[PDB]
Amino acid sequence: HIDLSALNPELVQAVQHVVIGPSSLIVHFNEVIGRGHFGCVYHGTLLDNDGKKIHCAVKSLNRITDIGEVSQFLTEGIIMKDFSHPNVLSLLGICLRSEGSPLVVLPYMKHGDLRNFIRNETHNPTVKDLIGFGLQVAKGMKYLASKKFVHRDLAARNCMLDEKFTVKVADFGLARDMYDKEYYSVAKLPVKWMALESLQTQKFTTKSDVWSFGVLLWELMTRGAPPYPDVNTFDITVYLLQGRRLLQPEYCPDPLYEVMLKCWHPKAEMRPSFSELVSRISAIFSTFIG
Ligand SMILES: CS(=O)(=O)Cc1cccc(Nc2nccc(Oc3ccc(NC(=O)C4(C(=O)Nc5ccc(F)cc5)CC4)cc3F)n2)c1
Repeated sequence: HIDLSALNPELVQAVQHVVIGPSSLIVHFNEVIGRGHFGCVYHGTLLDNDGKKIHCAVKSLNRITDIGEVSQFLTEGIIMKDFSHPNVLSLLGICLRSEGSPLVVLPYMKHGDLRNFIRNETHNPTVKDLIGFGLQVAKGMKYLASKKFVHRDLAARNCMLDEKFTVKVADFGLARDMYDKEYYSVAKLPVKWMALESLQTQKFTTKSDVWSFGVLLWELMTRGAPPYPDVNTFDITVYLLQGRRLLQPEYCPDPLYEVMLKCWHPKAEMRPSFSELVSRISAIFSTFIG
């Protein structure tokens, strides 16, 4: 029971271009992927016009009483419609119902988020595999940067992994508190992934995404260790300003660590572009047999 008339008409227009009729979507309410303060995600089945069943994730708000929340929720989904790249999560559509929250419907990602995948001891990715995941993230980010899209929360916890081990850059947005909320510090900011200038100004750019990408590479090379295990409540800005960076992981190749240090250049202007990152990491990846 949202009132579409109260929303920005341009937003409603965009939503209608990706509408899923409620009868085409079955939400498995008993099968919850996650729950947070603002939202929740369920398994779902989407029927296409030919009757083919598609396994999907279905994201919902917990409340629909605040127009800002409803508008932001729909806007987050609509933003994704503008993305078409193998390493960027795509939108299946948005289901508007006569009762309750609109539903944002995403393709199902078998292996969940990249951080949970690499931390899972039942999986055994090689150093080459892990570098490959990093390369895929860089390609997704190269695409997004070309669209002048600034991510603001790039981290392994926000990237998804499908059944073919394709990494999809994503962002849980309003449902980000479902998992790993403790990495957010009071604005809720992912301080251990943020560039020095962003810690100081709370402004983000593609060059600050590059810093976060460096941290993501470190996550990959440590199979999902928390960054800066030396610091919990100690101010990360002060820590960095003492002249410190994350240490080189034991199995991180020297040139990949050099890439990380470049991503953390004190001058944003001097950090490599995602184009440069894709080129450099492709070369490093290519040196591994397995
Ligand atoms: C992640 S986990 O390991 O902790 C839990 C788990 C375990 C096993 C399987 C899964 N499968 C799964 N498949 C598809 C989606 C999904 O959850 C979502 C993953 C991402 C989102 N994304 C979004 O809501 C948005 C988004 O991703 N935007 C966005 C922003 C920038 C981009 F570059 C791309 C997309 C619109 C805000 C929404 C979701 F419901 N979850 C999930």
